Amino acid sequence: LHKEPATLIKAIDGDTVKLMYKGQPMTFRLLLVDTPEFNEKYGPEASAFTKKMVENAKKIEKEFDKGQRTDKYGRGLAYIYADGKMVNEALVRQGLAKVAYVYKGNNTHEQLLRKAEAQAKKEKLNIWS
Ligand SMILES: Cc1cn([C@H]2C[C@H](OP(=O)(O)O)[C@@H](COP(=O)(O)O)O2)c(=O)[nH]c1=O
Ligand SMILES: [Ca+2]
Repeated sequence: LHKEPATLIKAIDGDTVKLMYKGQPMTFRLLLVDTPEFNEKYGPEASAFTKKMVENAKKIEKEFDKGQRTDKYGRGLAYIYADGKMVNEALVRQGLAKVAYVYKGNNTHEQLLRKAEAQAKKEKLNIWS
């Protein structure tokens, strides 16, 4: 896979952000993760983490996987990087998302994210507390 430029319109919640992609405003859903909804436990924290991570970055990039690039709701599906650091991975490592929605052919970073999740579990962080 490779990174390509992304243009942030605004953060939405733990695992969605609004990008301008080819001049279209689109919701993008982070691959391989699930954060709580905003009004569930750790939901405000996951939202705040993703929001600061993407807003405070000099640069965000996106990386499509090999399969579907949009879901059945018309959301973009990508890994998102902020100054080179994967948001999807950082959420799982901090126990603010579970690894989830793992579909064959869009699962390149599965093992990387499972490694982070196991460490968040070992440390009993957030969701795993
Ligand atoms: C992350 C992801 C979610 N989805 C779908 C699965 C769920 O559909 P169903 O709604 O039919 O249960 C939904 C979860 O999104 P959210 O976790 O954003 O609510 O989005 C995909 O189709 N592909 C994906 O890669
Ligand atoms: Ca979610």
